[PDB]
Amino acid sequence: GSMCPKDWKLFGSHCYLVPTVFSSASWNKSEENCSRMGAHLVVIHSQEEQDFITGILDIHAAYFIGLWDTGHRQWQWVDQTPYEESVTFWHNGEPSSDNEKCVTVYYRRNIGWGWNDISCNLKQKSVCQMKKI
Amino acid sequence: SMCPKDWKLFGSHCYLVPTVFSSASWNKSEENCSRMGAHLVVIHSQEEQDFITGILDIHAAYFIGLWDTGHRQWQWVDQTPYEESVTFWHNGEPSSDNEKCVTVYYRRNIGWGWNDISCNLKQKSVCQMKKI
Ligand SMILES: O=P([O-])([O-])O[C@@H]1[C@H](O[C@H]2O[C@H](CO)[C@@H](O)[C@H](O)[C@@H]2O)[C@H](O)[C@@H](O)[C@H](O)[C@H]1O[C@H]1O[C@H](CO)[C@@H](O)[C@H](O)[C@@H]1O
Ligand SMILES: O=P([O-])([O-])O[C@H]1[C@H](O)[C@@H](O)[C@H](O)[C@@H](O)[C@H]1O[C@H]1O[C@H](CO)[C@@H](O)[C@H](O)[C@@H]1O
Ligand SMILES: [Ca+2]
Ligand SMILES: [Ca+2]
Repeated sequence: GSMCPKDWKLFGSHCYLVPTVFSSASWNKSEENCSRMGAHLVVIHSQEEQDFITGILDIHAAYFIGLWDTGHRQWQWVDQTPYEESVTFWHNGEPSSDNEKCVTVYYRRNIGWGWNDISCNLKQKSVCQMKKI
Repeated sequence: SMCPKDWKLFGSHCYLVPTVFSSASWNKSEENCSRMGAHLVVIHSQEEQDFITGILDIHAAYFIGLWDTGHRQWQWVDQTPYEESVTFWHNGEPSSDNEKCVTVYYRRNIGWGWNDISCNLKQKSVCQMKKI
């Protein structure tokens, strides 16, 4: 049958969903909602994944991704796969603050999509991924 | 056939050195295997180590499905248990806390063994899947 659950979007080996009804939540609560679906906050390893994920988002909203600071700019993916500084999509001037331990993706007008470090406790939208069948 | 076209049978698994896909990072290599319904090789025996290395070029290094999730906390990409007593590290390996991804390569007059290297370095790779 289908490689993805109903209403999930296929790209590469993964299935993606923006949980629309789940209202804005903290990074921990967003990861927990992904987890309830057998998924994780998105783990963005490539330009192709950054482009696909941002293609299914609303340019007017900011979305938590599965990247967090375990120390002092020691970025870790929620699935613990390697973080590669050379393949990142930080907005200009980001990351900005050792007090901002979670990461969102949002659209800057006349620039495009990029990552921003933010307070883990701020409520944001999110995007989930899982392996396909 | 137990295995897809161009894949090689050993035990309950099919193995492939990807060709259309040139040298790549550990993450890109793992995604390339996953797109084929496969994963980077997970090595649970001497026989698997020998079969996998048997189908490689002694002049190249190949990513395997082993990486450090923290501080010498080695994990297989299929979540099967890491057993330090059934490993094939080269002498002096794993060498460095900043080398988080594992390659298998040939040392002249020694043979094949594992080396921790930087995850960002481009290497060849080997994929594994269950047979049909
Ligand atoms: O504009 P707000 O109030 O949302 O946030 C303030 C600005 O930072 C934001 O924008 C920059 C990009 O210009 C990002 O790097 C940053 O992550 C924020 O999204 C100001 O530029 C910044 O100097 C200021 O500190 C920041 O305040 C917010 O963040 C603080 C730390 O999380 C909170 O204590 C504060 O209440 C507020 O939420
Ligand atoms: O430039 P290289 O020789 O290919 O790699 C070196 C590496 O950058 C440096 O940090 C090491 O001190 C040096 O020995 C080289 O390391 C390679 O070889 C050792 C084994 O001899 C491996 O353990 C390393 O993972 C590198 O492959
Ligand atoms: Ca910031
Ligand atoms: Ca090494």
